[PDB]
Amino acid sequence: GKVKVGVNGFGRIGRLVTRAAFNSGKVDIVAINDPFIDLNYMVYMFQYDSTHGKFHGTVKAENGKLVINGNPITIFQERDPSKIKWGDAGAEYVVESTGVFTTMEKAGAHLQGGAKRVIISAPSADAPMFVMGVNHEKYDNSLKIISNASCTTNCLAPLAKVIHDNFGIVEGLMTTVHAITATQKTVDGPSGKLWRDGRGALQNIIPASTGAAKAVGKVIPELNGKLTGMAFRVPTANVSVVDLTCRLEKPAKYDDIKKVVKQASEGPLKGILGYTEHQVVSSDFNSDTHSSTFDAGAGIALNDHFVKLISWYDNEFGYSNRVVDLMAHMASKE
Amino acid sequence: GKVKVGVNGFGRIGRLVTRAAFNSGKVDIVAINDPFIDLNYMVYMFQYDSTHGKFHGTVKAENGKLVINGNPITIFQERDPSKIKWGDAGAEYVVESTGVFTTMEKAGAHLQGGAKRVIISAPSADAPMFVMGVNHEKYDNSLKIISNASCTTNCLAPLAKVIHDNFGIVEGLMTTVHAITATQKTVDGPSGKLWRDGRGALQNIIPASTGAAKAVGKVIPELNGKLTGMAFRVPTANVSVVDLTCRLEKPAKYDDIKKVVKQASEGPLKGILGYTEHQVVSSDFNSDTHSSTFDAGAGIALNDHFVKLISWYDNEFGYSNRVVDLMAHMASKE
Amino acid sequence: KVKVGVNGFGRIGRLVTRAAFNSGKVDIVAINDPFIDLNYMVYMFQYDSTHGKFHGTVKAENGKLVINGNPITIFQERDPSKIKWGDAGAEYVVESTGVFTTMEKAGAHLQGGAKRVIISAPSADAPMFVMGVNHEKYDNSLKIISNASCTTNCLAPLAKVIHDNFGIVEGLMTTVHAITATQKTVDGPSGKLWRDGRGALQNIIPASTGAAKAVGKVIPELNGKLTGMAFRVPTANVSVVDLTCRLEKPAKYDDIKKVVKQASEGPLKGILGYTEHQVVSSDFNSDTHSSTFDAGAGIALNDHFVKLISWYDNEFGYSNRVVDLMAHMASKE
Amino acid sequence: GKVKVGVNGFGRIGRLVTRAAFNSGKVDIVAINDPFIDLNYMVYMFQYDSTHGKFHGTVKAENGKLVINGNPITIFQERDPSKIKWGDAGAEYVVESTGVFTTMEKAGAHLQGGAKRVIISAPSADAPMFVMGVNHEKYDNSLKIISNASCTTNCLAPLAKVIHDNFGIVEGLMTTVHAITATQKTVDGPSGKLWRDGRGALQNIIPASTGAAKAVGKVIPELNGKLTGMAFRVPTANVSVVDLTCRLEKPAKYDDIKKVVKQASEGPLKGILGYTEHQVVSSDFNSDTHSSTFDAGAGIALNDHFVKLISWYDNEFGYSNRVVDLMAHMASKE
Repeated sequence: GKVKVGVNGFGRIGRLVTRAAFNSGKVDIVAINDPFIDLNYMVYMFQYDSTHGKFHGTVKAENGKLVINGNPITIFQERDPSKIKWGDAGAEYVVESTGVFTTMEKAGAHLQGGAKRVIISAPSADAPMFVMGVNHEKYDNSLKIISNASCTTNCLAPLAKVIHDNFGIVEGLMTTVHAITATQKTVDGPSGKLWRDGRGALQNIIPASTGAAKAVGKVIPELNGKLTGMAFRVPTANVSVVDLTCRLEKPAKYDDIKKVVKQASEGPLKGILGYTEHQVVSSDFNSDTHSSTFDAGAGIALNDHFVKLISWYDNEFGYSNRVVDLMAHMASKE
Repeated sequence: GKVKVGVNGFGRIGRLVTRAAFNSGKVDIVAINDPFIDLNYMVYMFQYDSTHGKFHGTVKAENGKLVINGNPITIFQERDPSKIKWGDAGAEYVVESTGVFTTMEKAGAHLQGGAKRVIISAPSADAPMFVMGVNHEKYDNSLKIISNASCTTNCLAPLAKVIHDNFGIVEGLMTTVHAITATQKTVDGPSGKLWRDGRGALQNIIPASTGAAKAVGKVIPELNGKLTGMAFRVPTANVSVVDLTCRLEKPAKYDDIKKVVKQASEGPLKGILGYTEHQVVSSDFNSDTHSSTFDAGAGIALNDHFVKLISWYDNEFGYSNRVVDLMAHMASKE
Repeated sequence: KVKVGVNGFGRIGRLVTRAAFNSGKVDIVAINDPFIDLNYMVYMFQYDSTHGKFHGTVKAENGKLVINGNPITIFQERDPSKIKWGDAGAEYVVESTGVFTTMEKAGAHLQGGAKRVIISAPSADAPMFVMGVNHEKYDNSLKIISNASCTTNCLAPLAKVIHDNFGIVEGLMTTVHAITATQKTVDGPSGKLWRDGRGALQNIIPASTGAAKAVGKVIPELNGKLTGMAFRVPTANVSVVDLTCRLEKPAKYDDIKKVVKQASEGPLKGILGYTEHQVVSSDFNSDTHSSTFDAGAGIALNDHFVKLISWYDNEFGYSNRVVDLMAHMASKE
Repeated sequence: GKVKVGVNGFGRIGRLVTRAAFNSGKVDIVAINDPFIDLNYMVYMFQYDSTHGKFHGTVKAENGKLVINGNPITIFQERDPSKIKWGDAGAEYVVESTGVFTTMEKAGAHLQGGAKRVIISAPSADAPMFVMGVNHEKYDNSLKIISNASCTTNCLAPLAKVIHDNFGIVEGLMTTVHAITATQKTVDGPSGKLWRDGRGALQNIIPASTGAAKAVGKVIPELNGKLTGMAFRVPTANVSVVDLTCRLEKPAKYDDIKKVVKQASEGPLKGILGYTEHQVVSSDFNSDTHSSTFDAGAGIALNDHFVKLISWYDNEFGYSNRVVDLMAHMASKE
């Protein structure tokens, strides 16, 4: 009944998509490929997690397989994705989570080994991009290689959809205050392509470029060219926040914005877009599976046409659960 | 001789204004009041600083006085500011740095003990407010009680002045990503008036309200009612950044904004407004005495009339040096 | 079963309340805190940066704090002798403010109708207990007792097993401790303990602690044989003890592992844990053990001189031991 | 200040040895090899430092050379250390700072390119190991490949020397509470050989093995087999502390220990072993060039034969200055 899934890469996204699949029970993980992490080490990395705690259940290495809650998973150690025998392991969909095979040409290598569909758990320069709750109904059975966009695009797009649908976004500029990530360094070190990103992550607020706001214009075509932004990386291990400053076409009193976001969080976007009026801080969203949670108290309006809206996101758990939800949606359309 | 100064409070601002006074030599500190920090403890707190390093000169306790670089300072321990005998110590100007006597009525208590003028090192609901380089020439000898605004207003106002003078700010919304402060808590604790501020400072990104952007409209009267904003407190010990999203009246290409800001930093705002095109991060501004440093590479434009401008500020050292600069300017007008 | 009142809604008071609402060992019926009003108590109990959102419901209703539908009377008294514990029905009181730790000061709660007081901190003169080590020495004549500190509850179960099997001739302890509420975010005033005022995020801070000396009161045979100190480091929770000790009988490191594992699997089950996994501090977040021996982290110089490592969630282990001590006291009435 | 030096690796040790060489003027850096960091990036990494601040001087790229304070430095980009043309660049001594060529066989590759002597800025399994102030007089001109031990061994050995010389160490066990390092990860990531070291550095206290205490037994042969220990990595960017628990041969009152350590710090170990009775914390040692600073107030004695001694070390700046001091000592004996 559940679609069988293969995961390429056991980095942060790969492990948390695997954890979301077992926690939610929406899909069945049957294979994992990682050429640099051996089976005994995969048991340790999956079982203990500094951010989300110990896995609830059992994890062990048995007969060359990773056995999670009694379910044996085939382990591959291939550097070339076209050589992974996904079909022999029974993996129908493959989550491409390494971050280095994000074009349709590179991600398509998984079809050579027998996968039926590939979900890139990152932005893609050319694959169709989806955000659950915003454009997932535009998915169709002819699309064999798709992208789930980024964690930041999944936070901004549901909020931008509600605001644009009700008031019309003339233009917007976004800032994301983002938790540290695996690409950063503990102390000042080499990052040849992005010099600021090499600076010590524990000591600094680091400005960074991000295509997340521009990507919202691809998922919501009416907002193409109307949004852009940037990021600041700060020394917190997890949970990030979006700050969208936008100009509205129709007048919107701040209480009217709260009303429409609250009603959207209770209907078609339930579990995707959250809403709170509580005095929350980032740790209150630790392991929260929403893509975006509107913080009513934190935002501020200058006038009825110019406002700053705040939305929280667990950049690890929200996104990993959306990858699983996208695959469950795809399976329902077969 | 140089103006003789009394400092009320030996907290973070009081100690760093004392440090800036002795390092710049622009004024002479002759008295310090603090009811909770005794003399031997003041020596220790002034000598060692986790953020700015050990004091460059000498500091010791001798015959009941705090002696800095051979200069003896009378120490008072009064809870009620109207009882501090400033005149008996020779203090002419008093820096009111406790944060709890910020109205002209409360700060005016220092005139009862013999002070001639009082400088509130914080925003005031009613005192005239100044930002060096923006409106300090509006100071006159009839003003006995004034405010130096906040560190954040001193960062935003010089940048907003240059942008408004050249292109005209129709409206703007600001976010400041701010380093932790003394009012925050190490672990979740009580903060009855501001619940989010009680949450653990090391673990969280904390939204906070700030009147800094609205205060720029008092310092630059043409911007009254055209700016507002909010803050996020993040776990860094020092150095903060302003993110101003504004709508411009005249078209401004991003290279034209860079040209205008660079010219201001090299001329009338030299030492107040800095400019950089380097790949900087927050630690690069540790102990930097500018009020604001425009980060050309970090900002982003959506179009010629809607842009996001970034400016760094050492929230401790920039502001403490501006308090001394303001007092030196006031003394020159006597 | 026993009805309890909590004095103070700081970190220990809230987490003792949270632990009490994880089982039915005790029932919280009253809370006193003159500085935190009812609506703020709802917020502070509901959201916790370290241990996550409370799993149940929490709301203010008719002037009472209602947790999982169970109402609690709220008092706002600065003087402990004035709290009306008896009128609320509180038989035992957890004295968690940290400022009424002598038997004279903690005894003020008996004036309001409480039968027994449990000081959730070390006391200069009250009998001190550590569950699993000397709780069987508790007697119905003791109306005011102390549950020692989180650090003493980590060291004492391990020191008991080591001393029982090999004999501790002498020991020196270091605890690498997570930040606490008494610390400061940036360099600020701490008149009595100057190093503790220095910015907690920026520094490793040495600190004095009577925890190792207190083990000698809990285990009388170790009186005068242990002392130590602490380093506060910038982590929000979870701490570790490092006990360097000289043993009377020779003990190979595998023999130490065997006796600690045996104690964890039987008589000290749920109090002293044992692991051979490649653990780090976050692996003990919200772990309710008092002490978890880290077999891989320790090191022996020889059969008589070793360094033993044990982890403790300084918030959750201790708060659960306060509740366990009260359940034990109730079984003895 | 006359031996010409080549530096292999421009990681944190390589950059800080280069900074110490120009700050002290004791040696002349003439060449640097790093195959992954190009010239323009070396300028940036050397100029800005999150921990120690901006370089005091000038640094530019000119005609393919890195020019520091007007001194041109030849830049090599060789992966194979036997192919670096040290002799052609005039480099007489080579600092091997990559951490991957620490045996005499591997470090000996620099002799193929014309270097006369090699100093491994890390522990070596077989090279002679030195600690300035403890055994540097045992260096002789027949030793072409030597090691300067580790930052932790340089902290413990000067203190252990004074304690052993005066009271005799029967046995000792050390714990070092260590700042984070470049080998750690920002979030839980792969560290196949040392699993605990892959866990998120910002979130955890991490136990780690270290041969530093055992290495003191090689630098002070009388202590061979009498010391061992372990480490805890904690989330601070720099500055570490040693905690030595030792049993003494002769009785020693804690005041006698303070007296002999203070005397050593004022005489033969001046600049190597420091001494303080102040209420210090780790940030008070930021950029401190001592190898070890005894903290009199932090330690504790159980009795006259069993004590815990505490000593601070700036793990970056102390050690980098000792590498330069060792090379200036070797140059003086040529």
